[PDB]
Amino acid sequence: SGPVPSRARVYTDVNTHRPREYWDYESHVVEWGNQDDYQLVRKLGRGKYSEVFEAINITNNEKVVVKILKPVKKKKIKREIKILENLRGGPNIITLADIVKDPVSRTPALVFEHVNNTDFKQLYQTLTDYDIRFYMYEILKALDYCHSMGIMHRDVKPHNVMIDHEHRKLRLIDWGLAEFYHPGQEYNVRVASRYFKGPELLVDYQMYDYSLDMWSLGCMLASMIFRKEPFFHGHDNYDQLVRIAKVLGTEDLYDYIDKYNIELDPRFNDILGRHSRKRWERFVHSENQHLVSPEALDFLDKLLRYDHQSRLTAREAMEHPYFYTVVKDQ
Ligand SMILES: Cc1cnc(Cl)c2c1[nH]c1c3ccc(O)cc3ccc12
Repeated sequence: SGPVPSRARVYTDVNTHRPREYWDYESHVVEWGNQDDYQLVRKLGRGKYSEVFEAINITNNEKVVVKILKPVKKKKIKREIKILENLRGGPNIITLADIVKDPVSRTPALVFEHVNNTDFKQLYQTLTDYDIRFYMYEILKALDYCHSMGIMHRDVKPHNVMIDHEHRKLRLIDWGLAEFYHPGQEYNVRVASRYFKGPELLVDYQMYDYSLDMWSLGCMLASMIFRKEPFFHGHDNYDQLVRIAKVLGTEDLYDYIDKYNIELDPRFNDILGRHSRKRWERFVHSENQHLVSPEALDFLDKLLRYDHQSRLTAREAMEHPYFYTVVKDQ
């Protein structure tokens, strides 16, 4: 008598038709390379799950990136590895170049191709209207590819899109939260970063799919065209849904949760309020108007839907008039 089930409207059964080995990552046997090939140069960052270093492959003198892991849910290791191997060579997907055992941590270190990135806080202040469209199309190539392979990223955000602006090149990175989509499976709602979490996550609906990534992409688009970082600025996961409802309105939120027979956390009773849907022109002003067009707003509107089933798919998104002005290569 609980929630109504949901299925992806595209690529629904891709994994069910595959051999066990494609998606059964627990059974994957890791192929190890030689750690002596790599010399660490510069620490680039630390997450809760890993440390990331710039390095050099001493054999070819080529720059490289080393991610040294250590989870508590150790099955994440084989999941990330199998996903990266499955997706290797896809459009705009970061390439896993090697897997080595780190002598100090005694855990797997993932070795990736290098990308000469510019800081998004810096880059998202320079992007022209043309450049926003161009780079959005490139991200879509990556998302359609992984969705078609039966994989959802689940952590789409500006930090995970590495851009070499000089060569106009883009890579979707950090597949540590990525998962195989199986119809009917319930998933953990504690994925994605706060500002990019889809309404399905925020209302604790577990039977979600590829469409989660399209919400996240919509948040990125809104932040770029409106020059507002982040677009939905929640203090916590609960306030995050309130911020969304202040733009999309509460009546469509209740319509969404009623469709799937979901009950909001009663915590919302005294914080959600009653809000109308805003027209997107509300967010336009003299400083962002050169980035806004009727095409931009229409495309945005079709990504940022409460109902995960109603959002544009990656392939449909690439069909949108927003991308008509973009020169396609080649
Ligand atoms: C924080 C973090 C987590 N996971 C990955 Cl795969 C990466 C990451 N930073 C990077 C990178 C940073 C710079 C780069 O040129 C390439 C990268 C390639 C992959 C990852």
